[PDB]
This record gives sequence, C-alpha cells and structure tokens, in this order.
Amino acid sequence: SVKGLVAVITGGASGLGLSTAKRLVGQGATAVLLDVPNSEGETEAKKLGGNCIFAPANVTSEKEVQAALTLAKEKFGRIDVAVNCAGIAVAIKTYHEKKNQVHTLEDFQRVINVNLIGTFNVIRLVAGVMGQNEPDQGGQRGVIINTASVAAFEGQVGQAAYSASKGGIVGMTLPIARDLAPIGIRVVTIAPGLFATPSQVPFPSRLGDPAEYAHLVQMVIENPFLNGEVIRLDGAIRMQP
Amino acid sequence: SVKGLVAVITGGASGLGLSTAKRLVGQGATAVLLDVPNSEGETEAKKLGGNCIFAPANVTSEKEVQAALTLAKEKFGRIDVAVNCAGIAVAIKTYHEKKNQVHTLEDFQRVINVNLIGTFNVIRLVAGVMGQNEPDQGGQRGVIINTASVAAFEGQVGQAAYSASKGGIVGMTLPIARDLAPIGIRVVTIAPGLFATPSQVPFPSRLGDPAEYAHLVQMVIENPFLNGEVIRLDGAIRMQP
Amino acid sequence: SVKGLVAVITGGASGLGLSTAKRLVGQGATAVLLDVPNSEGETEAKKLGGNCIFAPANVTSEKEVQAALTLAKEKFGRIDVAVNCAGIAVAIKTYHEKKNQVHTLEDFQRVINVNLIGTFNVIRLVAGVMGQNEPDQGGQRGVIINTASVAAFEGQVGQAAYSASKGGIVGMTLPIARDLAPIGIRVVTIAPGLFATPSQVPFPSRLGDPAEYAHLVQMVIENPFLNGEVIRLDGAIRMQP
Amino acid sequence: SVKGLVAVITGGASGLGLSTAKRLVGQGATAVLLDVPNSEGETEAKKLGGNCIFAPANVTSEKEVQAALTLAKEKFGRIDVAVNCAGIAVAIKTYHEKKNQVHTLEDFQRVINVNLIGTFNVIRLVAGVMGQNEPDQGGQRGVIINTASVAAFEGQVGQAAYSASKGGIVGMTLPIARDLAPIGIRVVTIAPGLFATPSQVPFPSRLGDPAEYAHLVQMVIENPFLNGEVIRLDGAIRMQP
Ligand SMILES: NC(=O)c1ccc[n+]([C@@H]2O[C@H](COP(=O)([O-])OP(=O)(O)OC[C@H]3O[C@@H](n4cnc5c(N)ncnc54)[C@H](O)[C@@H]3O)[C@@H](O)[C@H]2O)c1
Ligand SMILES: NC(=O)c1ccc[n+]([C@@H]2O[C@H](COP(=O)([O-])OP(=O)(O)OC[C@H]3O[C@@H](n4cnc5c(N)ncnc54)[C@H](O)[C@@H]3O)[C@@H](O)[C@H]2O)c1
Ligand SMILES: NC(=O)c1ccc[n+]([C@@H]2O[C@H](COP(=O)([O-])OP(=O)(O)OC[C@H]3O[C@@H](n4cnc5c(N)ncnc54)[C@H](O)[C@@H]3O)[C@@H](O)[C@H]2O)c1
Ligand SMILES: NC(=O)c1ccc[n+]([C@@H]2O[C@H](COP(=O)([O-])OP(=O)(O)OC[C@H]3O[C@@H](n4cnc5c(N)ncnc54)[C@H](O)[C@@H]3O)[C@@H](O)[C@H]2O)c1
Repeated sequence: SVKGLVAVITGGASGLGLSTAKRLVGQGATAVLLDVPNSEGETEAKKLGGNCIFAPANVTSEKEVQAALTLAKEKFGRIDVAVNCAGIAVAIKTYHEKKNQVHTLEDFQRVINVNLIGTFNVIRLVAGVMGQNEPDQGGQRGVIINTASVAAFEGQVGQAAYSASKGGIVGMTLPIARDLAPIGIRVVTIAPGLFATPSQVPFPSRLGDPAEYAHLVQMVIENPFLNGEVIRLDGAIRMQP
Repeated sequence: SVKGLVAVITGGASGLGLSTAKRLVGQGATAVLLDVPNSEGETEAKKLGGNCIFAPANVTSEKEVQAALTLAKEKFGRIDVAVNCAGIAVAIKTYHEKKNQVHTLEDFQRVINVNLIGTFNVIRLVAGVMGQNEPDQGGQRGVIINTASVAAFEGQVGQAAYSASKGGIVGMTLPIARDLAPIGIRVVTIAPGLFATPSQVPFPSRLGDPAEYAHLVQMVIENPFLNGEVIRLDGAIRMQP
Repeated sequence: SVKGLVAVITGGASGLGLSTAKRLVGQGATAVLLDVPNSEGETEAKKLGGNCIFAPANVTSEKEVQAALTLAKEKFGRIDVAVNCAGIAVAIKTYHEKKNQVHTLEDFQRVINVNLIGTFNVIRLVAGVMGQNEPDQGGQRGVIINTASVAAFEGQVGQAAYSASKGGIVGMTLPIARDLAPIGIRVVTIAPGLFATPSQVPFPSRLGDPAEYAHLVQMVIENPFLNGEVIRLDGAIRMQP
Repeated sequence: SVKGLVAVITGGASGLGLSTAKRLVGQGATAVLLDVPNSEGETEAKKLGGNCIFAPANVTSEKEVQAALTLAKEKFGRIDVAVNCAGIAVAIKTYHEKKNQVHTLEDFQRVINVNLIGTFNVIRLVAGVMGQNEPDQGGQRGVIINTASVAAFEGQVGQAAYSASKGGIVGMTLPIARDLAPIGIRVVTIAPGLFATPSQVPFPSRLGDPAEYAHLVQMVIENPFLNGEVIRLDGAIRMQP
C-alpha cells in the first residue's frame, strides 16, 4: 500500500513521471509534480484533483528545487518518496566523418547538467527532508527512485552524451544507498528500454507502456529489502549500434 | 492480480518457495508444491486448503517432473506460472592447504545437477505445457521465474560449486527468454542476498524475510514488460571473501 | 617474459589452444597439449619441436587428467601455467515450434559436463601441483586462465546449454581466485566474441584471429596484478538474438 | 611493439600517467605529457630526454587542449595513441545527520567537470587528428585508452561524486567505440583498484604498482581485437562501504 504517502516526482508533467503520478494518486497517495514553468504541469495537476499539486522548478537550480520541497512539506506535512524522471536527450556523433563535424563541448555539458547533476541536486536536498521523519517500525524514513536507461549498458551510435549521463546515475546508486543507510533511506534505479512517450523487442514486441513503468515504481516503494540495485525494464531487448 | 492463475513452485515445502505459495494462494491463485517425498510438502499443502496440492518429485528426474506437471494440469486445467526455488549448498574450498585436500569432483557434480540441470529440466518441460494455453490480450501464454543468488557475482571462499551453479542460471536467462519469445513466455531471474530460512547488510540491517521474496515474485508475474533480466534482492549488501 | 615457464593447455590440438601453444613455445616456454586421442595432438606437438609434447586425456575424467599432469611434472619438473580451451557447442532451442521438439535433458547435460565440470576438474587438480612450487619474489606460485564466451552475457536463440556452461565459468572465477589467494595462484577468465577456428563486428570488421587470443593470454601471464576478472575480446560486438 | 608511435598522456606529470610515459619512451615511442602549469611536467619531460616533451593545459579548456594537440602534431608529425589519466577525488557524504551537512552542488560539479567532461573533451578533439592518419594494413588509425575506477561498480561511503564521474566514463565507452568504428579508432577503458600514487586485496596483498598499469596500457595498444570494453586491474578486491 502507498495510501497516504507523499511523493515528489520530477518531470511529472509528461510521459513516465505523469503516468507515475496518475497511478500513485489513484491508489490514495499525494503527489507533487516538479517540472519547468512552460510545461503542462498546472493543468495535469488540476485534472488529477486536490491530492496533486504543481510546483514549477528547474532541477539544475538549487534555489528552485529547495522552494518546491518547502512547498510540498508545508502543504502535506512531510515527504516520503522522491522519483527522478526529469531528463533530455540528443543524437550527435563524437566525430562525423562525412560532414567533418566534431561534437561540441557545450552540447555534452548540457545533457550532463540536466540528467546527472540535476538528479543529484534533487537527491541531496530531499535526503535532509526525509531525515526529519520518524522511523517506521522497520527503521525506514524514505525511498528514492532514479531513472537511468539501457543506454548506460549498450549506448548506440550518436548517444555518447546521453549514455555518459545515465552511466553516471548507475555508478552513484550504490555509494548513495551506503551513505543513507544510517538514516533508513533506500536508493534504487530503474533502466527503461524503449517506451511510448513524447521490431527490435523480443516480447512483448512493442514499445513499453508508461503505465508499466509506474507499476514497477509502486513495487519498489512497497518492498522493504530492495536497495542499491538497478533494474532493466525493456522486454528483453539488447541495443544494436 | 494473480487471481485464478495456476502456479507450480519447486522447493515449495520450505523457505522461499513455501512463503511464495502462501502469498499467491492468499491472493486467489492455485498452487502445486513440487518437492521431494521425504519433505513436509503434504502437510503444508493441507494447511493451505483446497487450492494447494502436493506433487512429490525430484527435479533431476525427467519422469518424476513430467508426472508432477501432468497432475497439475489434470487437477487445475492448465499451468500459467512456474517458480524454481529447489536448491542445495556446500561450503568446500577448491584446495585446502591446511589438510592438503582437493575439492572432490563428486561434490561439485551434485550441486550443479540439482541447482542448474534440475532448473533447466523444469523449464524445458513446463514450456511445452504453457504453449498449449490460448494467448491473452497481450499475446502472453506464461511466466517462468528462477532463483539464482548474489554468489553468482561475489562468490565467497568455499562457494565455488554453488557460484558455478547460480552463475549458470544467470547466463541462460537471456537465451531462454529469446527462445520462448515467439510463443509469449517471459523468463526472469531473482538473486537473493542473505535470508532467514532453513550485521553486514547496509539497510535494513537484518536477514531478509521470505515474505519479501514472495512480494517480488508477485510483482514479476504482474508486470508485462519485465523479461530476460536478473534482479538483486539483498538490502544493498556486497559479499566479502 | 614467459621464457622457461611450463604450461598445460587443454584443447591444445586445435584453434585457440593450438595458437596459444605456438606463441608461448615461440617465446621460449614449454607446452603440454592436453586433448583427446582422436585429435591431431601428436603431429602438432612434433611440428612445434622438443619443447612441446602431447598428452591424451578427456577433461571429464579424473584419472586421465591426473596422468597428464604427472607426465608434465615428470618431463619438465614443474607446472607454472594452465590454460583451459577444451570445449564443445550445440545449437538447440529450449522448445522448438515447427518440429514440436523439446530440448533433451541429455544434450544439456553433455555440454555442461565437458565445458563447466571439465574446466573445474583441471583447475582442482592443477592447483595442488602448482602449490608445490616455491614462491617467486612477489609470492606467486602459478596462474590459471579459463575460456568463457560473450554468450555468458548475450546468449542467442539456440544457445541455452552453451550459455549456461559459460556463465558457470564466469560465476566461479572470483570464489576460486579468493580460495587460491593464500598460496599465490591467480585465476583470470577470457570471453571471446567470434573467432576464425574449426559483418556484425564494429571494428575491426571481421572474425578474430586466434593469434590475438594468444597475445592476450601472454599479457595475463605477465601482469602480476590482474586477478579474479573476466575480459571480453570481441571487436566491440554485442550479440543479437 | 610500440616503437615509433606518438602518444599524448593527460595527467602525465605524476602517478599512473607518468609511469605510462616512462614505459612507452623506454620501448621507443614518443610521449607528450599534458598536465597543469603548477605540476612537475617540465622537469619529468627533461629527465626522459628528447622523445618526451611537456605541454601545459587544463583538460576542461578546449582552447588549451587544442593548442597542446597542435604542438604534438607539429613536433612529431602525427598522433597515434591518447591516454586519459588526468583526474581528482573528494570524500564527502551525500548527507551527514549529526552535523546536519548537505554535500554542496559545487563540489559535485567540480569532480564531474575534471574527470568526465575533461575526458570527453580530449577524446572529441584527438579523434579528428587521428582521422588524418593513413590506415595501417588492418584499417586502424588510432587507439584511445581511458581511466575509470572500481568505484564505478562498488562506490564506498563518501564517493558519490567520484563514482558518478567514473560510471559516466564506463557508460560512454561503447557508444564512442561504435561512433569511431568507421574510421578505425579503438576505445578501451581501464578500472584500477588501489594503487601507490600521490590488509585488503586478496592477492597480491598490497597496493598496485604504477608500472603494472603501464604494462596493461601497452598490451591494449598492441592487441588489435580489444575494443569497447572495460578491464579491472585490482588484485581481485571488491570494495566494502
Ligand atoms: N521514453 C523512453 O523510451 C525512455 C527510455 C529510457 C529512459 N527514459 C528516461 O525517462 C525519463 C522520463 O522521460 P520521458 O520519456 O517521460 O520524457 P518526457 O519528455 O515526456 O518527460 C520528461 C519531462 O522532464 C521535464 N524536464 C526536462 N528538463 C527539465 C529540467 N531541467 N527541470 C525540470 N523538468 C525538466 C520535461 O519538461 C518533461 O516534462 C527521462 O529521464 C528519460 O531520459 C525514457
Ligand atoms: N536463504 C538464503 O539466504 C538464500 C540466499 C540465496 C539464494 N537462495 C536460494 O533460494 C532457493 C530456496 O532456498 P531456501 O532458503 O528456501 O532453502 P530451503 O531448504 O528452506 O528450501 C529448499 C527446498 O528445495 C527442495 N529441494 C532440494 N533439492 C531438491 C530436489 N532435488 N528436488 C526437489 N526439491 C528439492 C528442499 O527439499 C527444500 O524443501 C535455493 O535455490 C537457494 O539456493 C537462498
Ligand atoms: N572460435 C570461437 O568463435 C570461440 C568463441 C568463443 C569462445 N570459444 C571457446 O574457445 C575454446 C576453444 O574453441 P575453438 O574455437 O578453438 O574450438 P576447436 O574445436 O578448434 O578446439 C577445441 C579443442 O578442444 C578439444 N576438446 C573437446 N572436447 C574435449 C574433451 N572432453 N577433452 C579434451 N579436449 C576436448 C577438441 O578436440 C579441440 O581440439 C572453447 O572453450 C570455445 O567454447 C570459441
Ligand atoms: N591511485 C589510485 O588508487 C587510482 C585508483 C583508481 C583510479 N585512479 C585514476 O587514475 C588516474 C591517475 O591518477 P593518479 O593516481 O596517478 O593521481 P595523481 O594525482 O598522482 O596524478 C593525476 C594528475 O592529473 C593532473 N590533473 C588534475 N586535474 C587536471 C586537469 N584539470 N587538467 C590536467 N591535468 C590535471 C594532476 O596535476 C596530476 O599530475 C585518475 O584518473 C584517477 O582517478 C587512480
């Protein structure tokens, strides 16, 4: 049961984060959608009812993230779960022979900044807020769930920046779970294959449905012994160049 | 929901398999406990009621496994789910200086035979039975779940035979999911850390509870996009020598 | 330098084991080719000269492997390096549609027996012989090198038996290095992609040359800090179903 | 043989990079040490003789890196090998409860900038220079070796920023090898355990010697089929929290 838990979901105005908010609110939880101001955040939070609110913030900004977390804790009293779905992608080769073009340093830095530095920024600030909760009967104070990708393991031609950012999330999953063990905060990462959001797959032979990602997030929230691990959700695909 | 599904659970008279049967029968499924004749399978199946029966069989025998699957079908009409939990262990070094003793070939063989060959024997025979089912709305005919171990990744001193056996389960998970993709049978492996069955864990700091392994099996049966993957269930532990 | 070292190479009459023997004998080492009686062992050993002999033995037999190691120690005085290249393969689906044929238990059993049980049998017996050597200046008494495959990570359709046998070699690499640490024996595993022995590779775009596997074996023998690890040698290929 | 090859080595004034330059120049290659102005680069380059020069540059600056690569090409004629060893480390928890301290965003950003963004900056600019070379007989134009760490797989308490930076190097290794396949440039990554540079390990039981990392670099340069892979060099250690 997720009934009564309070969750903050980055990238909550669209695709995987939105579908995660719809499932948890439908099971009795409260959700805060953290997304940029020009998104559809406000009207999705209105459609979802009085137990879902919108908080505008860019995940690379310390000040905007801090204000969104303060808002959640005042509206709902505490924070129990955080899910990181905010992210961007590009498709640019390291070096393109035919156009004789070199990947810019600025396009690499931008993808690292939103995807990897932005996910650590949310984790570092939300951990101190969860630390304020009273431990449940098993010593737990919170759960943090991150979104990597199968490109951390089989990155394709044109994915060097994206793959570097997602491999960085995979790499920090264990040390962050070991750091937060003493205060009872579990840290788990999901790595999606190809999903239908804004025939290579063995079975089922189709794009993933965002509601299948949401079901896996609920399982992770409910199981108390899952921690410091990365789980592939991809219909058994292995990516080719 | 697992309501109305039919599941065969090897090693179902004790520990992880028994706890899995309790959970699935309590959610409305039917369960067949496949375990050795001298186990307590019969009285555990009686305690769970009319939707749980016992089928005595050794997983290394072709004839006994076939007769157990024929019984399940005769009684319940079909097979939807199979869970492999039957397994044994030894603690013997490859070579022990102190007593000048080499590990015997016979003790390695026995562990491989029960753990790895017995798991493939159940997989090959149950696939033909699941292949008889009409596909659901998503093209699925069944789900097979195996039990490996964190020893497939950090085997300790004395675990060479056990690690070989569980490393073989990990290695065959993807080729078996690729083989059974055309008929809609998913194949997923769970790798448990230390569990309380017949100080080192980061969080929670205790042995796992068998009911936590059962909850993970139920969520693997429910999520349609999880396939060809291995999932660690271990409290974030990493084993030392 | 491998000059003067004594090596036993299983599967030495052909392909990767033969090419390994040619390189090491070329650099001043002595080699013993362990392979079945019906192979070309004897004439390859004669072509390579007086520092290369043939010892007929099936790796699944305790008695014949023991006799081959006794011959090597008798003839050359000691054993410093062991290389496991003996192996077989099959292409059989777990359950085959068009012919309605289930994978036999006997075909799975035979691949496991030669590839995984036969590699452990050589390891266990050669460790005691290496243990007889006086330690060098860095405390080392020997080095054991095994041959797995990229099929341990991306097994294809029809590779379930082979993948299981090679995943078991990967799984036991670390516990066996941990077991043999106290007497100074290093244990490393190589995982080849596709080699030219009896267009999908990124670069170089061709099958591997057996002489490239032999160069990597020499590098492993010479580097003192490489231990308990698996190395892919494959042109950056990742296998599709 | 590396005789005649021209290598650019970042972080070449100290530790792993310096030992690598010593070995390669000793075998007849030419080396360019790329390191910061405050280092001892100039006097190490002078001690090694006329086939070793110093080029002051910060890897985070594309103007300084471009000027260093231009100096190497004009002085020696071409660039055949690039080794990335430049790197820094910090030991700071994500959150510390007793002192109520949150990891700063700036300290995480700094480590990502030098270790991950600086390595991609060197890779993107050196690739175009290697592309100018005439392909050898096997179609190769160059080789790029990166330095990650065992902290990409077992990060400890306090290593969240360092682990994220090294996990990013691991994750981009395959997409960069796939990108550069068409022009014959191999891309491989080494992951060192604990080394004696400016108790525990199974065997040998000691810190690694920088000369052992240099020997592995040479073998990666000489083997033509090693590509898109990560190799652990750590005495079989597995890191605890
Ligand atoms: N759809 C797929 O196939 C897929 C596959 C693998 C991984 N992913 C990952 O899943 C996550 C969700 O992606 P999605 O498919 O739902 O995409 P999406 O575009 O539909 O949703 C991502 C949301 O993140 C928000 N966002 C972007 N930059 C932000 C910033 N700086 N601050 C705050 N919000 C920001 C966007 O505005 C958007 O609403 C991402 O991390 C993505 O990399 C998606
Ligand atoms: N408990 C742990 O810490 C742990 C950790 C990792 C992996 N595992 C694995 O979990 C699985 C279940 O283990 P467990 O802890 O419940 O042990 P358990 O002893 O309680 O149960 C295992 C059951 O398997 C049955 N079994 C054994 N050999 C059999 C055979 N040849 N044919 C049929 N049934 C047979 C036994 O009779 C027993 O009832 C095993 O595969 C074990 O290797 C357990
Ligand atoms: N060639 C490839 O593409 C490739 C790729 C990956 C892994 N491998 C592995 O490389 C190893 C060598 O294979 P190869 O390509 O050189 O094949 P090969 O057929 O040319 O040589 C293998 C040798 O092992 C011997 N052998 C077989 N069964 C034996 C037994 N019971 N006892 C003793 N010797 C026995 C054979 O007689 C043969 O001489 C095998 O383990 C194989 O699985 C090969
Ligand atoms: N020593 C170990 O135990 C160890 C273990 C794992 C990985 N590593 C990695 O090995 C590599 C070599 O480290 P080391 O142990 O030899 O350390 P070191 O400090 O001895 O040498 C690294 C060098 O990098 C240079 N450097 C730092 N920042 C730079 C920048 N912005 N631009 C250019 N040069 C810069 C420094 O001036 C120094 O000379 C690093 O990437 C490190 O993370 C080391």
